[PDB]
Amino acid sequence: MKFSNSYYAYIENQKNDYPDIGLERNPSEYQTGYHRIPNQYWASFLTPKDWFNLIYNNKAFRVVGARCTVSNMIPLTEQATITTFNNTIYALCYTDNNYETEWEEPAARDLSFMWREGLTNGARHMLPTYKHGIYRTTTSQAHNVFYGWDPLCKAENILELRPGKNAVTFEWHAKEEIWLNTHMMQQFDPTHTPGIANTATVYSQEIHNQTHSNVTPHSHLNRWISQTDTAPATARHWSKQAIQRPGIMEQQFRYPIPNWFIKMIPLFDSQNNLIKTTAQVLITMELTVDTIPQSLAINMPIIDDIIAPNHTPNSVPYCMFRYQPIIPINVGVLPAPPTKGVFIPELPA
Amino acid sequence: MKFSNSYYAYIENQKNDYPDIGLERNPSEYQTGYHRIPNQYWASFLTPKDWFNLIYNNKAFRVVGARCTVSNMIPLTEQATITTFNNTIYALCYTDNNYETEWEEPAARDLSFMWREGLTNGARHMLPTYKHGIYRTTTSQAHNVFYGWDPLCKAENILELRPGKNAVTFEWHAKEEIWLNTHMMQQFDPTHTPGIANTATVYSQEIHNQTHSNVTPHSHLNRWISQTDTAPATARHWSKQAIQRPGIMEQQFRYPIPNWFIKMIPLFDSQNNLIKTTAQVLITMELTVDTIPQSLAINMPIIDDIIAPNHTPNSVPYCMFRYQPIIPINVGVLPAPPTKGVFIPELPA
Amino acid sequence: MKFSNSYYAYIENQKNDYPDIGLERNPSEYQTGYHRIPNQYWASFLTPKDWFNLIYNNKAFRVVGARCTVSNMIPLTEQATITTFNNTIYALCYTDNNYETEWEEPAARDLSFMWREGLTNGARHMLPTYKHGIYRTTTSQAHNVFYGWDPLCKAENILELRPGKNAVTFEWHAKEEIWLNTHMMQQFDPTHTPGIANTATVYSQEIHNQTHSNVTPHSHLNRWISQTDTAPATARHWSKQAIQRPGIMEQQFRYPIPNWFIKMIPLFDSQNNLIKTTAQVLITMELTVDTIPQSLAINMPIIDDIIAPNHTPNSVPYCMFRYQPIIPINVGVLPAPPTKGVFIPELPA
Amino acid sequence: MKFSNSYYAYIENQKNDYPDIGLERNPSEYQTGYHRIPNQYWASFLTPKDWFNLIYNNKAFRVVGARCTVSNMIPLTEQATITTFNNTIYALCYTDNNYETEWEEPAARDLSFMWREGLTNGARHMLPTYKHGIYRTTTSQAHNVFYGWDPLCKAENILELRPGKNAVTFEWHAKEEIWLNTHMMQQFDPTHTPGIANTATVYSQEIHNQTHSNVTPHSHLNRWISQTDTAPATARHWSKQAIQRPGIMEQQFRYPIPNWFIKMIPLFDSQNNLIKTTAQVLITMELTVDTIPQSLAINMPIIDDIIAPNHTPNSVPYCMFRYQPIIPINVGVLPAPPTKGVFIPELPA
Repeated sequence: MKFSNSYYAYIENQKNDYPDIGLERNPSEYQTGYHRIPNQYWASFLTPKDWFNLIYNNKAFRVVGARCTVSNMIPLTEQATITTFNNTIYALCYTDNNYETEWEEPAARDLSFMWREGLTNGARHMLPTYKHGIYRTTTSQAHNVFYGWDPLCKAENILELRPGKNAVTFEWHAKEEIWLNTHMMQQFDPTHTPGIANTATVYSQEIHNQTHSNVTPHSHLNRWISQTDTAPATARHWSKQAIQRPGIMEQQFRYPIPNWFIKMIPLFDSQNNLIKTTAQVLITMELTVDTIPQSLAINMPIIDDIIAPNHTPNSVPYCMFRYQPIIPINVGVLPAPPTKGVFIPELPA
Repeated sequence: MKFSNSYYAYIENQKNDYPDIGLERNPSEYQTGYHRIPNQYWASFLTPKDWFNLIYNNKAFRVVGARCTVSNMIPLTEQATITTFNNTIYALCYTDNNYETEWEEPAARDLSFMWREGLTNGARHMLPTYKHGIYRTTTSQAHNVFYGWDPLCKAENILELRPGKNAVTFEWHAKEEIWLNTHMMQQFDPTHTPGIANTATVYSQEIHNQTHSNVTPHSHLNRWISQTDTAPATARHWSKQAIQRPGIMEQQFRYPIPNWFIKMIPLFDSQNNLIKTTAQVLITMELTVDTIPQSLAINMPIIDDIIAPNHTPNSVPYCMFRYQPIIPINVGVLPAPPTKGVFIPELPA
Repeated sequence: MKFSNSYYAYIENQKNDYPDIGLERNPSEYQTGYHRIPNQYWASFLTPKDWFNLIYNNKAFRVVGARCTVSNMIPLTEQATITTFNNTIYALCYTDNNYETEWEEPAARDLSFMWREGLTNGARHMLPTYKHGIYRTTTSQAHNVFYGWDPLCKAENILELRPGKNAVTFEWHAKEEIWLNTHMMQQFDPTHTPGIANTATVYSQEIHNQTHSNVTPHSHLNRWISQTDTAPATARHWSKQAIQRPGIMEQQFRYPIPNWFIKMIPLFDSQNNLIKTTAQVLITMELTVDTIPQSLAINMPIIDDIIAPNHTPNSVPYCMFRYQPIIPINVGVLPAPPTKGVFIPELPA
Repeated sequence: MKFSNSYYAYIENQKNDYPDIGLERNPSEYQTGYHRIPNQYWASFLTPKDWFNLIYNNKAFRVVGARCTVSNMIPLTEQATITTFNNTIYALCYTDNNYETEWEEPAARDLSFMWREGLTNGARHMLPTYKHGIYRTTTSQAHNVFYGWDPLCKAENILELRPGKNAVTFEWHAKEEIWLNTHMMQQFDPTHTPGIANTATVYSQEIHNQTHSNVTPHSHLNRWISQTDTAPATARHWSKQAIQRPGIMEQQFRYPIPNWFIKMIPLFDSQNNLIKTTAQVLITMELTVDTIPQSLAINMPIIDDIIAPNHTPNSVPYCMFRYQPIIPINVGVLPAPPTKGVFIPELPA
């Protein structure tokens, strides 16, 4: 099936604070001023009804592609009194298919779909900016200042978004078929069981929450650390939960969704000061997911606990994304990221 | 190549003891009365000569498909005096390709091929019945009583076996190529060896026994537990051998052989009592295995220790299935399930 | 791209010291007298400029095939006075595509490309001979003496190299696409990071050296030991670094480069003594590697630390092969074998 | 099926020591200097794996043809210091299809297939020479000196083998279909039984050994002695085991494999002394055997006791060739030569 969700966001022309000239830092970090379209987690693509349509009555699903269309550019200027006029300026759209930029920082209650007018809970929905860091290896003596990432170095690949009835599209296609079960629990072999020998036990990834889980996990490195790092057993990373529990191999994408960058063109005046030009944009996040319909030999539908909208007075409401918790299917790969699961029945001593 | 083995077994019409109405149990288990055709292990498909033909003079093999034909239905009634007459009744044949039913419990000396007349060691060869369990996740509050598995809910997929010259076929096709070596031992890299550095050592899965080993291992969950469960190090399942040693990844099937269910139609009298109708059936278990012939540069054939028929006076005879123990081939995946292996030469301190 | 390197080496007709007739040894080892063409590591195929052309300006590469042509056979006899005459004799060329022979022992500064005249640092470049070992499993009682490897048992597959303008070619083709990044470092997920939560850290395989690293790693067994061996936790192999850190799964070849065997025909006189016939051969090692060009959005090229030629007075010079150490790409598989890596920034407590 | 085995042997140019001029002997014997290719027994054609492939899973077999290709002639001269040069000389190859030469003397552990390099257990594999004997009948007064066998008398049928890339082929085709069972034991008629009347007993040729048994027995004369010789009962030959037990009539070949003769050309110097020229030759012994596959109605394969490799410390290893010892088939001819058999059950008084 295919999900499409539109909302309004704001972008600016913050200048690229090019790599620091001062004292050298091994992870040399700087602000690029480029806004990053949120395209990593499920909540960045799906409303709760989209998630329910995805999980309900389907036994497996796989992500086929993602797409974002930025359109209806309405530029705004403030005389620091808010003029809605600009014609010549444009936005810079760049897709990092080189995967040389840092992954998106986790969003804290993005919830851009409950407030689609551009004012999320009484605050302007300004897109998050990207802060780039330059990491050289420890042994090398290269100066990081020379290796600053800049899409203008690949300006032949930069698309521009003019104001008005114009649209710039970001596109991603899955180059691998990663089918995920919609059920959070599977059976063990009676001969190869963690419970009572020659008896049936079930492991279940508990209900948890999938709004902030990556649509493309791509956590391959975590599994590789335990395979390639020859540090002694007293090393710090061996006790880290990320290294210990990397995530299912058949669940991570080799070519995940890249970072999508958009930015108003920065302009400077005679006093070497950036003149600020904000713009409203209609962001249409679209996700394509292939599904296999579910045909279980039962009378009931598996509908409860899939979504749980939580709201308390004066607190920001939110709805959790969850999988089917009722019946285990013993074929397919568990979909949820590494989280504390349970065993049914509980293991003995 | 292709293996076919026929034998006679018996089935009944035990009623489906639908989910318990009484006190709720998280693994709500009940008897479905459905007989399960043994189709999981090697001994369910292969006689010792079939196993020897499979392993001898082949360097690799892969399971292509499995098939079971149930025919020559001879129904019997007992006046609790054994009438061999029934014409209208029929059997219910259902294949669980949804993989929502528990895996087959291990067979204790099934040995249905040494006694093919229907009387295994002076006991009627009645097929094993399936006891279904309903596992919901711990957190959910769903009542398991409503989620009882029943093929009559998918009665459009139920095939029927009439008595007489009739046949119902169960079919399974491998959707993945899982090639397994016929040799139980391989070499290490001299640069990446567990023994003496820059020296040759060999790991060998010992002779063991493969009669009860799954033809399609499908033990994927065991490897996933160590990748997704974020329980603390003191958790019970971390010390379980099943979790610690899951089995070779390249050895497990993603779409293994499903459970095949057959059942006489249950009938009830005025006193609400099941009237018992037993039937003899000719079961023809068939397995297709692709093989690559072996062309080693040696003078001897690797024939010993492949099968070891054990018989002691007054004890039930049995023959063990084993792989080629003589020469290691350093390419391909070891075939045997996780079992205590040896190193040649033994590792130093 | 495609790399070709020619050099001169020497081969002899050392007789096959067939399996020992004396006291039995479980790893029964003997000298076969067959010379083994060095074809396992990068330095066996690539000069430093070839390695730099491979790594520089490429973001990924995969090994497509390897080839060795042995030609210009000039046989020599010594009257133990060095006659360069022989016409009827020939060499025996055999490829072990059965993978039943031990892997090549690590070469100690092979460096056959700096001295291509046949005299490496004032020593004749005689090809290394193969010592074959017969490993049976511990439990079996088979005599290893009967299972000696000998290509004359497959003499229908032996190619012969006549002296003069003649050539015998060894060929290997990769049957799997194993793409490797040219960068030694990748980013972590902020949500699934070993460092500060919701913050960016990088794992980096340090610079190390890749001259002696396998062009086809094929270290699958090491990862399988932790999946199939059910020995108790106090077993010797559980603390071995090879078992603990097997290497990246997506990095090992299922069908690596086999051993290539060449040997002068052995001849014996009336006193049952081998008459020694040495021959000079022109060895042309050729490797085909597919590459994807690198198009990073940076101004600098990543050129330093890729190769570091080390020379000290009166010590044999050597050049190290290394990957790109400057910029991490978060897609693809790390290329280097298991070696002590670093984290940027360093992990906290 | 078809068996091919290659190995290296040595031949010389020993002069034909033409019939003795001295005192006359009725069996006038002399050395012809012609090397005889071993082509009479099973071990001259089959490795143990070839024998196992022949006997296992086959109920009958017949010898179709035999072939020997002598090639890769490398001549050697010793200055009684071992020169590998000769171009003009050649070998003389002659096939005795007249069957006028003595049959091959039994080989004492020929075992040329375990050591195929030309040095069998630290001794040069020189081919056995043929010593011809001239037998006239007792009554006749012909001088045997005039009837010396010499292929130069039929030099139009002599093939020559030049050194280098040249090959001379010996060929034999069976002109009769002699099918032999692979089972060493058969049933008797209850009406015509040596045991209890109207009861079942089995005669079994015991396991014994078939490495030195003729591939073509051709022992017709032994059976004819008891049919044509009218000597009195006190004659010496009536108590000989060869006459008493000739061998199965349906087992002997009327046109067996003839003697194959090869010889370096003899050359003489001014002092009437033979100048010795030894040559290495690649002997490729090939045997074609038709087989009928075995389809017994049993579960086990008949694999044990077929071959028994015997090795003791410091003693030359050897493997015995044997037939199927488990199940008697009551049709076909027993394959083994006359040897002490057993009866099951044992005969009463």
